[PDB]
Amino acid sequence: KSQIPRLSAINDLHKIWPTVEEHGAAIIESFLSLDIVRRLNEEVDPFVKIEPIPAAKTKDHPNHVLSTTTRLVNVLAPISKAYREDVLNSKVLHRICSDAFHVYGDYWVLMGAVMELAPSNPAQPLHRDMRFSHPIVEYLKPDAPATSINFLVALSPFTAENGATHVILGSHKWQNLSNVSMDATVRALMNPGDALLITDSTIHCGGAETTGTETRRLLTITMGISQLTPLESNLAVPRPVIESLTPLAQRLLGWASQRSAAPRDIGLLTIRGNSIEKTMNLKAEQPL
Amino acid sequence: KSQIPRLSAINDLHKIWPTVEEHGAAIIESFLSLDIVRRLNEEVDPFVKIEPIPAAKTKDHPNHVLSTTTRLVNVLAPISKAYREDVLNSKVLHRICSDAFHVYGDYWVLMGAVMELAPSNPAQPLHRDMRFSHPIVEYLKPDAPATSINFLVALSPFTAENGATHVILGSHKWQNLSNVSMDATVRALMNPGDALLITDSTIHCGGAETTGTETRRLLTITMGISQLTPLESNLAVPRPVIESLTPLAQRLLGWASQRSAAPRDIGLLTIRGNSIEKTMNLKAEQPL
Ligand SMILES: CN1C(=O)c2ccccc2NC(=O)[C@@H]1Cc1ccccc1
Ligand SMILES: CN1C(=O)c2ccccc2NC(=O)[C@@H]1Cc1ccccc1
Ligand SMILES: O=C(O)CCC(=O)C(=O)O
Ligand SMILES: O=C(O)CCC(=O)C(=O)O
Ligand code: NI
Ligand code: NI
Repeated sequence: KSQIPRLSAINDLHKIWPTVEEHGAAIIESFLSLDIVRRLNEEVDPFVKIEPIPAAKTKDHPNHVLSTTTRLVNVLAPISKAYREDVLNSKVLHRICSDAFHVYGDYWVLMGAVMELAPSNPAQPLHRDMRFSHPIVEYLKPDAPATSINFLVALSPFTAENGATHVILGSHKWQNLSNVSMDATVRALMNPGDALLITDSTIHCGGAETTGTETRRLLTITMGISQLTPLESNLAVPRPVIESLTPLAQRLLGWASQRSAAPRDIGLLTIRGNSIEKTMNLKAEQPL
Repeated sequence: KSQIPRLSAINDLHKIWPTVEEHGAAIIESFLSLDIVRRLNEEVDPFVKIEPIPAAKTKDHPNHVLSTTTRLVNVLAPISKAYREDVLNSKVLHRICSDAFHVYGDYWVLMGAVMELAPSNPAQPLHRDMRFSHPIVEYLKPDAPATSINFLVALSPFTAENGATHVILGSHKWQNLSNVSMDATVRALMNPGDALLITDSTIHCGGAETTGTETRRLLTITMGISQLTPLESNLAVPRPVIESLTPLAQRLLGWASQRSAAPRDIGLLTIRGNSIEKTMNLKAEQPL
């Protein structure tokens, strides 16, 4: 059966979104450089090691869906310099997102998370994202343009044996989900820095870790229209960190007003006709 | 033709949402007491007088849709004690909203605004709300439960001659909008404190001010599911003001995490499995 289309981030930039819209998935080879992956991993390392189980009883908002052998750490801007600078300002990410969301308007990060799966982590059930946070998305018309997309960036090797992601190609256009079976999937085999890009309608799942030794890690970046509420908050991020970012990165983290694509757009998160950034006199690119 | 159903806030509380869902509109008599209206008006008075035209060239996010004889002031929590305490904690408002949005989950304020229309303000064109800020809503299925509702609270008398709101009853279920005509409307005649409640699909418009002397004022409260981004931001509201509010009011203004109605909800605006309010140790009901 047909494999997931593979595209260069360097040469095939304009082909990436059209490919995903047609097939429901694409692999962006070298989405992040090996340098950025190294720094990213180094910076988040301790935070994933201290992370408790998804549904730990200490948590206000426990995640009862993810397996107990999953560690997910979000709100990465205060943790990681590589994330807040390099990936939040990724030229490739921003071309794809503007390609994807131009019908709606501004987009932002719904969640940037590092996921690490312990050895022998079981396969996830096949699913579409967004159904445990945004019930609204299920009420969208079948042909409505995708309101969110997910970059699953490999931070270690994705192999068949260590639980590389499964996708069902074309499943983003499925209405009837009775064809849903692991029999219909193909794998996202990836080197560190490659990204699997899917939509909120692409049926997919984490793979079974079968070696019993390897630890698979990924950076999942759910980008979505600014009209939908993020899964994570950057409200508690220190102001010196926010003010070190570019204006674009600030907007992505909810530290700016937003705009819809409506011809006479009246805006989102505004303050009596003025933006957040003006009202709070928020500075940008102030180094730490 | 059939007039807008009128309901008591005291006796008919459970009938209000069912009435709106059937007819697209209802008048809630004495939604706010005359005392609350007085305090509200007194507190916002100067802020509406200093408010420039909707599309003033000083503005970052000008509103090019509203007439030049309209003054709209939003982000009312820092301006008005009556708003932040009395209306944000309105028992009637919260019963109606939980009735309306239970399929989706938590709801919050998309915009709380005082609108004041100058004498001889023209009638607005018939419209549905949300189309200049949330293009996503037009892509919802026809029978999807309303994702936002609008309380248009009279802060002065609404009469036929001074531009009382027009609605088309049943128009919230319309797909074909060729029957749209001022011929099909009825008026929301209201005393101060009464509220016209409509959905995001109800076709309506501000009326023509024909006396040339009267100034009509209203408080419009767009309540919507927490999965949709507010039109206004409370990010710049002083922390002592936020900490004076109830936990419920804090959530309504985006100063708390939110929950969807999904059985294993994973939450909105969370921080590594914990809420905003915990992470920032946000206090509540600390008087000023
Ligand atoms: C539940 N869930 C997450 O927690 C998650 C994690 C990372 C990025 C996106 C994301 N969004 C989701 O909707 C998923 C869906 C899911 C996960 C496992 C098993 C079944 C369904
Ligand atoms: C544009 N517009 C607002 O500005 C507005 C004002 C108050 C509360 C809600 C609200 N939302 C809206 O979508 C309206 C829609 C509109 C207004 C006038 C003429 C045509 C359409
Ligand atoms: O583990 C993976 O590769 C996919 C994870 C995923 O799809 C999810 O958690 O939503
Ligand atoms: O003026 C009114 O009564 C209605 C105003 C309105 O519908 C709007 O501005 O969206
Ligand atoms: Ni997933
Ligand atoms: Ni309106």
